[PDB]
Amino acid sequence: KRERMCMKIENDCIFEVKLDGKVTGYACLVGDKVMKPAHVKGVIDNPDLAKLTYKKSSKYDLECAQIPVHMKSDASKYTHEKPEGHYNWHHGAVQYSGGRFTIPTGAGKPGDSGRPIFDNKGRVVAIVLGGANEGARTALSVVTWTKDMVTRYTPEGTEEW
Amino acid sequence: KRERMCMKIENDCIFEVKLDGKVTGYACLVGDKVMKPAHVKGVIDNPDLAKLTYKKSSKYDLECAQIPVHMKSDASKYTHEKPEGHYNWHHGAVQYSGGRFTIPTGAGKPGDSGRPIFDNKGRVVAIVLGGANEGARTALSVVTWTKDMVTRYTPEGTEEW
Repeated sequence: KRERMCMKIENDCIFEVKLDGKVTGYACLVGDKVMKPAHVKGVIDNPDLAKLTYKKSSKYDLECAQIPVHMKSDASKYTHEKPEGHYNWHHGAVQYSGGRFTIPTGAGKPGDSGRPIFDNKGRVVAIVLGGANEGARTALSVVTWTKDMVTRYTPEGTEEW
Repeated sequence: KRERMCMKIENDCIFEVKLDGKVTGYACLVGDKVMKPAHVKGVIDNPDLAKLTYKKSSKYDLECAQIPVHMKSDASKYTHEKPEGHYNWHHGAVQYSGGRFTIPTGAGKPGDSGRPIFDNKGRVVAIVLGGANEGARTALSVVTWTKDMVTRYTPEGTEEW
């Protein structure tokens, strides 16, 4: 269940985007709210949440919604405490050292931005914004908080997916 | 399996300095930057790395340069930790106690400065600059940091190699 339980719990959470022959936006409902990278535009699949308005922050490019109760149980427990250990996601494990993320080059691809990541215990940690082809291990660009204050952590030269 | 994995670790990291029949300075890819003993003249072996400009220090006699965006795949973890024990270097183990890097007599020679002294666990600790023999032992002179504020230590009679 190191990743099978992850596959089961990630189901029904990530919502796809299909507007004109392209699938880019991946939105995850977590902590009574939801977010998506606003620098890339997407369309909400289900009409129930689509008609509801969303927040828009220019310098954080994330949205928000007031999700009702009939899908209230479609989120994680969102802990906030980060040792230096493997975390794993949909494509390969996660390497965390020196307060930073690194995934070897070619494991992912542009357009995969929006996939949330979460620990071995099943607790959500961050959502990837993009990365740049650095050597043999592409860095990441995610959001991390200490009980509050979501922050952007983008190394030098990162390129958005 | 005591030092071979380390020997693999610092492969492709140390560069060369040689202009006409002399090989002294050894640049180490530590902390997303390069440096070499300022007490000797340093000509960069790889033309790619020599395009950037470097900084100069008076007593710390070390340089710096923001690394390009495709050589972080060969970076150590360089975590600050100073216990007493054996850490090993390019030629044999190293004995450290009482804030003094010390080597058995005879294990040094001129033109070997710039060797990254690294811990037994695989993290680089410091860079070799110079030293001299004192009785049955030879002292060293390196740069260490307590998570910040790199410092310097120098015994009397020291000779830079």
